[PDB]
Amino acid sequence: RQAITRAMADQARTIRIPVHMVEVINKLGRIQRELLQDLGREPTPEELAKEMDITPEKVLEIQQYAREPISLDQTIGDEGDSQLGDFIE
DNA sequence: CGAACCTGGTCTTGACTCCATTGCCGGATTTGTATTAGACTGGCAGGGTTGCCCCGAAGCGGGCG
Repeated sequence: RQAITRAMADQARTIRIPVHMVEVINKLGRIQRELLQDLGREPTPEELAKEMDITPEKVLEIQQYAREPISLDQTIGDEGDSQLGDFIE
């Protein structure tokens, strides 16, 4: 389980993210899931920073780092002839 | 016509001074590797549609008897 989790931390993302940032991102996701099931709504980021013993700007930095990239090979418009990369100035 | 002066770039020197360039050192943070001893031991997209090409039974006609 150690080697499988380490390989999932290494190779499962497009841009590479180190192990401790992956750990705190998964911690943030688990705590947000628990607070969503408990409170019933989406938690405030200051409440998340209160829960995770860190600062809300660090919470915002982690939420910025967690954003996976989107692909350029889908169809934006109704017709499939228009790919996504043909509307980027 | 001769002397004194004003002001033109022209150029040196002495002093100031100011800010980049390393450089060291101490600490903070950031990333990478090793380690956790009860037992645990073979999964899941997925099919459906359309069209065309390649091999097998089968008449079957010609060689065979």
